[PDB]
Amino acid sequence: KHLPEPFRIRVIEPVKRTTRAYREEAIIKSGMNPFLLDSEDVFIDLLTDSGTGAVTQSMQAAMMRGDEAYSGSRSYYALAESVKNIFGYQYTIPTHQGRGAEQIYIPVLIKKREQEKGLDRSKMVAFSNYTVRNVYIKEAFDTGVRYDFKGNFDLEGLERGIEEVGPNNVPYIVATITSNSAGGQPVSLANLKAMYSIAKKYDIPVVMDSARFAENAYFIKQREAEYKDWTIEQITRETYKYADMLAMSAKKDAMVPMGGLLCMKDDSFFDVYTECRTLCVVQEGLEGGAMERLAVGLYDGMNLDWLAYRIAQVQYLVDGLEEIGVVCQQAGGHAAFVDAGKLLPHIPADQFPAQALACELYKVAGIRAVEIGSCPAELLRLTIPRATYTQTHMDFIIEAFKHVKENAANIKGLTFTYEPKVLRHFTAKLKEV
Amino acid sequence: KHLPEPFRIRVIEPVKRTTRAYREEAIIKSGMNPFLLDSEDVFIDLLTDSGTGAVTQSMQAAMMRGDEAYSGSRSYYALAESVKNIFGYQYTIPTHQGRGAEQIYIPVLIKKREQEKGLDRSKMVAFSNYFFDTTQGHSQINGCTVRNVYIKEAFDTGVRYDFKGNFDLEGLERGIEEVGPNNVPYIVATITSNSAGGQPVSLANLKAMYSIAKKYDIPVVMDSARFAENAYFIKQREAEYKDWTIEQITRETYKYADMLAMSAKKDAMVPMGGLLCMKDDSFFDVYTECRTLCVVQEGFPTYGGLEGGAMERLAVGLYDGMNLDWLAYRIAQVQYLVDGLEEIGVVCQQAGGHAAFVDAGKLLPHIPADQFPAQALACELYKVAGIRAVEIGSPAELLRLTIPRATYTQTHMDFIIEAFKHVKENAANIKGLTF
Amino acid sequence: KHLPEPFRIRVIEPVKRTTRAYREEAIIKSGMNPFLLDSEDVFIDLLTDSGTGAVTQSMQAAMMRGDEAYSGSRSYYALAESVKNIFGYQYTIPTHQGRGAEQIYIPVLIKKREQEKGLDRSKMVAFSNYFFDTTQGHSQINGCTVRNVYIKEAFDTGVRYDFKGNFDLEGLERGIEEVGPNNVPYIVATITSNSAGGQPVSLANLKAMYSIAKKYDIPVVMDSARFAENAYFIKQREAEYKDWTIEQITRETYKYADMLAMSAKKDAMVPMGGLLCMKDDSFFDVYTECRTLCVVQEGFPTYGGLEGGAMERLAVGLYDGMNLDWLAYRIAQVQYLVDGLEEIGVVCQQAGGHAAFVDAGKLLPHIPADQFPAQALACELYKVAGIRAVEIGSPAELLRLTIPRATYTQTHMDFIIEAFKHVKENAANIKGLTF
Amino acid sequence: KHLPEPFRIRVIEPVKRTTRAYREEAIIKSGMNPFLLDSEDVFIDLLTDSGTGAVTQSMQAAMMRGDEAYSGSRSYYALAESVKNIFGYQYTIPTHQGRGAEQIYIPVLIKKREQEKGLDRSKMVAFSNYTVRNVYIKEAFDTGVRYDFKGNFDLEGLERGIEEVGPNNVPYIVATITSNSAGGQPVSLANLKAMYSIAKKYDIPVVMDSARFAENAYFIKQREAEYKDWTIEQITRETYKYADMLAMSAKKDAMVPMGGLLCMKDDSFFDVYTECRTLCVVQEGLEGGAMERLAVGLYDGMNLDWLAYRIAQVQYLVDGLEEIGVVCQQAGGHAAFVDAGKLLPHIPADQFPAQALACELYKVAGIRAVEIGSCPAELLRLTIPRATYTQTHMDFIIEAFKHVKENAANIKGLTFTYEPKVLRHFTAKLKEV
Repeated sequence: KHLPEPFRIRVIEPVKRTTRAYREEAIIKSGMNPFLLDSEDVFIDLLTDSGTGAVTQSMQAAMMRGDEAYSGSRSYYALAESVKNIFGYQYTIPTHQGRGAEQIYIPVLIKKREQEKGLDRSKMVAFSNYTVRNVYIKEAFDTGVRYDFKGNFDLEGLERGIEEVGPNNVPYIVATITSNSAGGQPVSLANLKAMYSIAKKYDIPVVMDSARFAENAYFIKQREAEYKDWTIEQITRETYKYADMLAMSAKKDAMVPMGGLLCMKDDSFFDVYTECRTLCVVQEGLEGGAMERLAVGLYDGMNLDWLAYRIAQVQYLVDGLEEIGVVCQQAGGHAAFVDAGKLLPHIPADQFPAQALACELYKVAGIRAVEIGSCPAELLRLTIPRATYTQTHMDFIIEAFKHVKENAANIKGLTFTYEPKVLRHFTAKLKEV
Repeated sequence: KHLPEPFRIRVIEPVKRTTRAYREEAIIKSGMNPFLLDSEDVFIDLLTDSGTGAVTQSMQAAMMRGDEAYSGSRSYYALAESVKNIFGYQYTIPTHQGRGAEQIYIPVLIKKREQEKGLDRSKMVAFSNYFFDTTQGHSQINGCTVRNVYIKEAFDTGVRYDFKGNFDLEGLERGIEEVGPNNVPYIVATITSNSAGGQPVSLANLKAMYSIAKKYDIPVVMDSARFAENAYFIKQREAEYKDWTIEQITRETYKYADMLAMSAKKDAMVPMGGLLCMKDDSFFDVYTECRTLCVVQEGFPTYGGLEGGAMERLAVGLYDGMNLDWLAYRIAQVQYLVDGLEEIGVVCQQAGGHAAFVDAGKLLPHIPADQFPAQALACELYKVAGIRAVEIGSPAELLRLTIPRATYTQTHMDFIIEAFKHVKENAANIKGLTF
Repeated sequence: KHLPEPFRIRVIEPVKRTTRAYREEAIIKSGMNPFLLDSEDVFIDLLTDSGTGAVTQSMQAAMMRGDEAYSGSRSYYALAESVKNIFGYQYTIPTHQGRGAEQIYIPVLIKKREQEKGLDRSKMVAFSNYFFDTTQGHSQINGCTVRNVYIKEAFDTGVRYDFKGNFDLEGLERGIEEVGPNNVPYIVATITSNSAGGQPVSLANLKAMYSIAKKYDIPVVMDSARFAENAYFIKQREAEYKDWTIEQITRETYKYADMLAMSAKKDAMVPMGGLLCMKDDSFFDVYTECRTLCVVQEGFPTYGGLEGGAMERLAVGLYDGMNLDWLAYRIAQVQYLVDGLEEIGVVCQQAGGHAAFVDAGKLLPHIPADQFPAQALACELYKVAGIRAVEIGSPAELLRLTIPRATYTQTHMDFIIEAFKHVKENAANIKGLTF
Repeated sequence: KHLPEPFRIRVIEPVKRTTRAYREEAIIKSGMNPFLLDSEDVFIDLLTDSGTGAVTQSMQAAMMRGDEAYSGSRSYYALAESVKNIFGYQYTIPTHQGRGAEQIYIPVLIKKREQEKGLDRSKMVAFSNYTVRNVYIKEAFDTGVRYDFKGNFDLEGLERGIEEVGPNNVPYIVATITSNSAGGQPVSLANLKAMYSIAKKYDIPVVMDSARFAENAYFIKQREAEYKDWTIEQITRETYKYADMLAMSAKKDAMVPMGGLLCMKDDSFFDVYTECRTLCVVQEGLEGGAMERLAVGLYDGMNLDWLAYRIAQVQYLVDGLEEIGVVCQQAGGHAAFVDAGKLLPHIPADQFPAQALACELYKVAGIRAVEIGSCPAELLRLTIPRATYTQTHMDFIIEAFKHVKENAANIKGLTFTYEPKVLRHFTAKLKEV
């Protein structure tokens, strides 16, 4: 069941209404790739939830108070300072997105090692619950074994892959939270701890990748026995003792439209922080009010009632769709991968099911989701933008997904009428087979 | 069936949780009276729909372009500018809210007649298909009393009549000679009408009344707080206009008054502001005098006590507030709540545009009007759910669920029906009160 | 010497240029009266300092955290919350602006005495070291007249006396028996005083008067629109307090009244809002009745017609408005304008906190009060410079340059002195008027 | 003379006041590199004017209307659409700063040529009024020959350097506006035209680099005979016919705190635009309200009265300082390079004059500017943040610069107490000699 929203709506952005008549000129002119579709034509946009969700009034006021100093920025203090209280790292380097924080730490952490341990470039390899090589447990992808912390570190797997390497050629460990395998599964503190030690020994750096830190917190609280009674920050603080440094995209749990963070725990890492400052000068990051905001989203992203709500309703949508037996090739907190061949068995791989599915939803409700499938299987993917849509929204979606599945029969398929050299799915244009 | 929100949500105000215990401490504290309950103790505050719901991005950006000149503010123009298009009136005085309009225009209109028609101070009576607290309080409190001329068919929770709050044209007709037209200083027309639980008025009905008014020639002040919900009802219900747009209907609608006085806190969806406007030169005279008064009361008529940004905003509210889809959603929802409530068997007045009314005593009947059956329901509701409702009373004193725009979802809706359920099945262990 | 602005500028409202020609069309149009000049025709609008100057980032962010509950809004608390700290009063009614406070509190205070002291309706008189338009208009317009008890030394543009707008303690003393203390319903204390051209009042002077008031025991309402500029003057001038902070002085200051009524449009630097407050339980009685009235006039005392965001903002205005540096700059500047004006030889009243006054007739003397020498200066100023000034008059009717906070720079300052120069040397080819 | 501001101030950010007492703990703890100084301690920050100036109320409202679509973003339309009306290019690709737009076009334009003309990588070279090689006229750096359009293209110089190369190894021409040599000098339309033709022939791409497009407009209007009577957009439109594509940092003339732009004129370049979309997917860019804003700053940046004002007062500051004979090693619209050895003759190169100068200003007024000098000469540099400070501000500065020049005698010098491996000036800490 869907929980009632633990807030009041104060500011809304209008969406017009669409006769299926109209919704077709549209998808036609889109040339059947909904990406290439005007929003403002999309009724319910499901294309992604990365900073496309709502904000709190404090977040808004925050944006009014930017001090746009280009140094010693009192705003920057605030941002880095809420980082110290929330995560207790003292080394905040605002980036402007997630992708930011990586483009900076990869090349440094590599070099730190290539030097004081003498790593070998062409035979180097990084590890991760989710080149990296992903060391996740066996339950991981077993939709239909209820394991509570599904994206944990395979401690042993990792152990092995380290010397299988061995220590001098692993620059770091990323520990994504929540883990990003299988539409987003939690990682336990006990596991987090565990894994961290497996690094202390071979002395490797541990980079906590936390776009969904708040959610992961909640799962630990909902589920790890011995925490059931810690608050979200309490959890989160403790959590962060098991990494040296954190790299996040604020556009998720932090609740802001723009923003990235790359930060460091203590001066045992000031050494590194020093070199990212050096690197960051040539590239990447942010408006002063941006910082004031993110400084707040950080605390706002963690309110319990909210996360409970947020996760509630992602859940609710999925329960909603199994109830009408729509196949999901995985379901979690990040996304929802409906399976399209199953929902649409009589349309081949080179006729494209996902696009086709995508367009129908579109015609029928005006939902915009996304062929993520091409070759393993053909998936069409859902995500939900925080504090943006309702249960009625969810209902409309679900229901729309019925009508699809009933006309599953005379819904057609697609064959290229233009396709660019790389990344076909972003601007290709299709027709049926 | 709840309609899905015709909009994405953009900015929310998060709200604290609660302990049943605490809540009790709270209501006990409130004078046993949810009304004086504090904002952060309530979880769904249905106290009133007046300036409490959401605004549009455009609305809010608008609030950053205030021109704050004390006199002849660009913003004042922008607002008059839109009053002309939306309603077609040419004389636009901004007041800070409806009470403003009203403390200004009654006494103005009361002197118009005391002279050119020699009206009798102590024998005077003003008419309306209803009057708000403010309207009659400010008319009782000025010397002149009102009498309502609603239809027989009015609050009858049995028959479902499409325009449930029209003017009784005849009961009005009568009332006019019955008091000597020299002495009706003005007729107020409320749209939608407040005390029907929010019931429509017909264009046709409007026409007809306007005729009687041009007849003894009496000012007609459209009271306009929910002008948009009214217009919608027409579009869905009055035969001729099924095909027009909302402004379109609005516009027609607004031919039948020499002036409008209005609270922008409801339909126009500003947190603050009201309008006092006149239609054409046949009234510039009045405008002139109103303008005079306004200084003294709200301040200079370039602001009538609005800041620049507020004018800017209302100037866009007035638009946004008419958007079709939106009111279809807004109304739907009030509606979906009422249906939700019939099915658990709670007798409530017809779906108006904005609130929902509840037969107090029936849901709990073994309570007599000595101990009050309206209030304890409030208290209870809150006690149990963290809902705040209140009882402004209307035969039978009863319970009102006014409903802030764009603020709560189907789910909040469902959570309220719910509490009425929990409440039903404890009517047995449930008491009465004297505050 | 202009002090440099103690702040970076963050958000500006760009302003249209002008053709001398057009400007003339414009003033001719205005009724020959700059006042009704339109906002975008003016280039430096000195019409009044009331809600027209700048706000702080904090102020403005604040406006995004409104809680908009009709009753018991978190924001209402935040605001009362800061009234307590800043002034130490415990009874905080928000009105939408000073007129509000005043339409509420006069009549309230007028019944206090009509009963417990049996005051005589028709024989009643209220006292003050001055009264604004609104204050006396709302007291003339309520039955009770005022008399001002300013000092001999008051408007004398010759002597420079540090606290130029004190109470004549004795001229007051006298006036009280002279009218029978049963009949003074209240004394209003203005700080700074408006009609001195903005002149300070002394803490000492305040004390002394408060004594006389506790004596015949009469309510003292501090009228508080420029309470901060007042406090500063003291800090720079009253001997004992040279060392304290502004709140510090404020606080002391505010012991000597049983209540304050206030317009936040000036010193507290909100675009909109006013306060009506009482100090301690010795008055909760009053508060109680004021609260009653407010409904009828501004609306429910959790907002007194303010939106949530406005409460939030003023709640931070009240602070920001006392910042030292700021008022040092604010005042400096008014000052630097006056000096600028003496040196081209224009006789103007002492530097008050906020405006600048001008001997009308002197700068142009071969104009007699038949043709008006105040107005044509206005017109001219504007005609020539795109300045708008106005003449609210004060012996001799004269010209006022009130000056919006944080809005115009030294340069704008210089550009105004300038026009007075251009204007001087054309007094020869310059005329008089009858509108 | 300083012109009065053609606006009203509405929103101010507070700055506290500082006893020189206090201003010293400060610069000390800064370790004598003012960069490392808390703003909020700086009275008048002169560190830079890149998006650290003010905005219009329309700019502010604009930021309230972001539609934060992750595609077909109605906001994006607005931004790209004001770009079409202002510059008439149809290919807007918002970046998130100036530096953005380059990191994208360099590598593409190189490749466009390396292929359809067959450029040679190690012997390739780009040209510019200001590797590139700068082809500016002889007057350029002659402080004290009043030439009105000082940063123009040396047509002949360029001519030569092209074949001296020849055409196949010049990927493009950048044409910075205003040109960035010698603290910012204009470029004439006639010159712009001229130069463009010198590319049409060898068919080279012309990339208009326009962080200060509005100012440059004004100079042309103030100065090119035959335009004296065109408006700023009129000028600007015409201007842009002489490039194929434009790369700007909105943080200057566009008047926003965040933002970049990379855009293209017509489909003769759609070809290229296509590949930058490809490249841009892996990296770089912006909040929806950001776009709404910049869409407005674009028009706002151009109001005449304003630019006149803005340039006025930059001028005024300089006239102000020659009047007290402070030596500027160059003066223009971008910055102001005071000469420090001249102002401070009795302090050597390895004792550092600029830092020393920087600190004194600081102690005396609380001005923060910047040693740009190390070896040619030792400069300390000023810039002014738009619509932020006043004339009184300027006066305070100027005057402060007197007191400096009178105690020119017992003002000391500096010698390293820590210096990092690269970019010493950003975090080094100094002491006197």
